Amino acid sequence: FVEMVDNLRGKSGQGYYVEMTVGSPPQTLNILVDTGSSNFAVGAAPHPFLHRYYQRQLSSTYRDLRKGVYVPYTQGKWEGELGTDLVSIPHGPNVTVRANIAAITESDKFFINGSNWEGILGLAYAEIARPDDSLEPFFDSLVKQTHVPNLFSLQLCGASVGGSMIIGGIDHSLYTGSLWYTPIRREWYYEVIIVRVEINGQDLKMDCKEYNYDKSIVDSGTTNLRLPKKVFEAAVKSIKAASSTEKFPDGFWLGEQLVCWQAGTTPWNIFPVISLYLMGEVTNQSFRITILPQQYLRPVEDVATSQDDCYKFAISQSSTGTVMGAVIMEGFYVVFDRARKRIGFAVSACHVHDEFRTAAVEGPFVTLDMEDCGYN
Amino acid sequence: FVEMVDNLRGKSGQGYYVEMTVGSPPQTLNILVDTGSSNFAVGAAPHPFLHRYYQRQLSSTYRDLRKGVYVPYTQGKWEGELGTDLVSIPHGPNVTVRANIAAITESDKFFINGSNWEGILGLAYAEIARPDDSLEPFFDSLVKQTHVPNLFSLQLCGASVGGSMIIGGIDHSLYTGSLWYTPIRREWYYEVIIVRVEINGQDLKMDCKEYNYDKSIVDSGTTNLRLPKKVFEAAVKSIKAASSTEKFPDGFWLGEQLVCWQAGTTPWNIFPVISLYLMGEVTNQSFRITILPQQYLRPVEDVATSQDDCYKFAISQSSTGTVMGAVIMEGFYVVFDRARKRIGFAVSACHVHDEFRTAAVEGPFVTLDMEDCGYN
Ligand SMILES: COc1cccc(-c2cccc([C@]3(C)CC(=O)N(C)C(N)=N3)c2)c1
Ligand SMILES: COc1cccc(-c2cccc([C@]3(C)CC(=O)N(C)C(N)=N3)c2)c1
Repeated sequence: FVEMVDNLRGKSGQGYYVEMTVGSPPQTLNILVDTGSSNFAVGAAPHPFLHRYYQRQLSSTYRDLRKGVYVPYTQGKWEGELGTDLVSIPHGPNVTVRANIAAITESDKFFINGSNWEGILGLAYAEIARPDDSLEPFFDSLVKQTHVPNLFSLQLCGASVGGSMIIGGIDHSLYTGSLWYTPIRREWYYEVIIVRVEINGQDLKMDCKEYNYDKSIVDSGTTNLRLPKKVFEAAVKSIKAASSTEKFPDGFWLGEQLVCWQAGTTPWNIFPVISLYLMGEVTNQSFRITILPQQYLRPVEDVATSQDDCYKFAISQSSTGTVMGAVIMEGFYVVFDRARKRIGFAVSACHVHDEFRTAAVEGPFVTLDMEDCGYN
Repeated sequence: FVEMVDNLRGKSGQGYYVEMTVGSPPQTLNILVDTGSSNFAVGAAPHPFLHRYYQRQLSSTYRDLRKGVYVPYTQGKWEGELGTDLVSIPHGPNVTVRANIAAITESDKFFINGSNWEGILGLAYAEIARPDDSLEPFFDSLVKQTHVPNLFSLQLCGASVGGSMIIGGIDHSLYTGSLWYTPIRREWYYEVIIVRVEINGQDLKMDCKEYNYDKSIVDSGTTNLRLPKKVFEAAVKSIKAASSTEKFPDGFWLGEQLVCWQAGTTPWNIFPVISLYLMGEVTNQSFRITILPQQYLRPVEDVATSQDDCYKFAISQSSTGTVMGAVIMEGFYVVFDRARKRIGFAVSACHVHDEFRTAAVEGPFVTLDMEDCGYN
C-alpha cells in the first residue's frame, strides 16, 4: 500500500481526485473521488474548462451499450452515453477491469472552471446508480472481477491540498489510536446514524431522530458538514452563543457572506469543538468523533476583494439530511468496510492541529434506543 | 404601458430578462428579473459564456465606490466592484437613474452557458442587499429619483418563452377577473404567508405554520415551486397517490431523474390541480391560487438522449422555505405593490390552458388564526 499513499490531489472546496486510466491504450484522466454517488462518469467531449477528456474512438476495448443517461442536480446536470471499457488506477491495485463508463456528452454547472479533474468516480452503491440499480458501480466490478477485498479507505488532508485512497485495505501509517466502526444502515448512500451531538461539551437535548432526518451520509464529494434545518438552527444557536467574544455578520452563518481576519488573528479558542456520536457495533454502545474549528471554518483562498485570512462557515442546511463532507473527513482516516457493512473512523495522521486541542475518536459510550434515531 | 408589454424574454428554466442600458453613452445589456435578490450585478469582464459585458472605461458617468462584494451561493458565487452609473430601461419608463451597479469581475457557476443574459436585477429589498442594507437597490433609487410609483407587475408566459414587466403600474390587458392581495409580511424578500394547501380539492391537515417554515417567498429567479421537506414529503405523498393511474420512477419525484412520454401522450388528468391559500388583507379572510399540472411539470427541452415529451417535476425541497418560483408565477399576473406592502395575484391572460381546467384566483375564504402560520 506504500504505492497508494498520497495518490489524491485537490481541496475540499474543489474535491479530491485520483489519477485513472481508461481504454486501450490507456487514456489518463483525473477523476473525483465521490462517496456520495455511484456512477463513473467522465467527460468525453471538449468542454472548454476540461484539460483532458475520454476519446472512445481511440480505444480498442470500448463497447457501446446503446443507452444514454441524464442526471439532473440542484441547478446542475450531466448527460452521456453508457458503455464499458478497461479501467486501471495507476497508483492503485495492480489490476485492470471492465467497468461501466458514462461518457459525458453534455453538462450544465457540473465541471469547475480552473479545476483539474474531468470525471467522477461514484463509490456509493447500485441502489442510487443512474439510470437504475443494474448499472453496476465501478467498485463492485472491481471486487467482482479481481481478488481485491471489498473495502477502501480515505485520508483527505489539506492545509491546494492532498490525500490518500487505499484500495483494498488499511494503512496504519495514516492514522493514530484506534479505529471505531459505525454500521452502514443501508447500502445506497453510505448512510450512518448519528445518536447524539455536542458542542464543546454540552449536548442539544434534541430527539436524535432529527439528527438523521431523513438521512445521514458520508460524502467525500460534499464540501460542508451539512445539517438539517432544525439541527442546524439548533446547532448554530449554540455555536453562535458559544462564540460571542466577538460579533460576526448575521447572514454569514447562512453562508451568504464570508467572514475575515488577517494573518495570526484567527480567533481559535472562541470556537467550540463539535462532537458527533455515531451508532456503534454493539447494542446500546456508541463512539464519538470530535471536530476542531479548523475543520468547520475553511479558508476561502484568493478573494481579490481582500488580502486577509477569510473563511466560509463550513456548516449548512439540508432538505436531504446530515452530510458529513470533506470538512468532517479531513479530520479522520475513514474506512469504508463494504465487506462488513460498516464505516470506521480514526484520528487522521494528517489533521491540522494546534498545540492545544485535537480531533478525537473515543469510546465506548452507553446510549439507549439508538435504533430509534433512524428515520423510517 | 403599451410600451412595456412583452419586454421580457427567456424561460423559467433559464430566467426572464429585460433589456437595460447602463453608462454614458448607453451600453445595452440583457438582465435577469429576479425578485429573490436585491443587487443589480452585471458582468464586467469577458467571461466566455457572455454575449455582452459592462465596460466602465467607456462611461462618462461611472463612479467607482472603491469597495468590493463577494456573494456565495450553493455551489455558486460572484464577486465584483461597487460603483454607480446611469441606468435606463429601453422598454420601460422614459426616465434615467443613478443606481448602484456591482461590476462582476469573477464568478463560479453563476452565468449559464448558452444563456442570453449578462446580469441580474435584484428587485427585492435593502435588508438582503449585499454587502449590507445601505447598498440601495435599483428600484428604490428608481422611485426615489423619479415620479415612477412604487410598484411593478410581472406576467411571465412561455409555452423558448416571453413575458412583460410593467414598471410603475398595472396593465389590465395582462389578466382576467380580479386581483387579490396578500400582505408582504416583511420587506426583505417578498415574503408572504400560506395558510392552507389543497391538492385537487382536499387539504393536508398540516399545521399551516409548516407551510411557512421558516419563510415563504415569491421569486421570479427560482424555477420550481419549492416546498419545505415536511410539506414536500406530505405534498408528494398526496400527488403521487392521486396520480396512480400509472407508475413513474421513485427518484423522479426527488428531481434526480426526469420523466417522459411522446407527442399527445402527456396524461393531463391523472394529475391534480394544486391550491395555495394566501393570507388576505382582512382579519380571518384568505384567497386561493390554483395551479394546473402544466405549471408544476415543465418540459425539459432538448435532451438528445430522446425525441420524446420529457418533463421535470417542478416541485422540490427546501431548507430555506416555500419558494413560489416561475413555475407558479407563469399562471398569474403578479403585482408587487411596494407602496401598500402587498402582492396581488390574478389569472394571467397568458397562462397555458387546456379546454378543461384552468388557473384560478378566488375568494374570499374564512380562515382563522392566519397570523399563527408565520414562523418567528
Ligand atoms: C469536495 O468535493 C467536491 C467539491 C466540489 C464539487 C463536487 C462535485 C461536483 C459535481 C458533482 C458532484 C456530485 C456527483 C453531486 C453532488 O452534488 N454531490 C453532493 C456529490 N456527492 N457528488 C460533486 C465535489
Ligand atoms: C428562472 O430564473 C432563473 C433560472 C435559472 C437561474 C437563475 C439565477 C441564476 C443566478 C443567480 C440567481 C439568484 C441571484 C440566486 C438564487 O439562487 N436565487 C434563488 C435567485 N432568486 N436569484 C438566479 C434564475
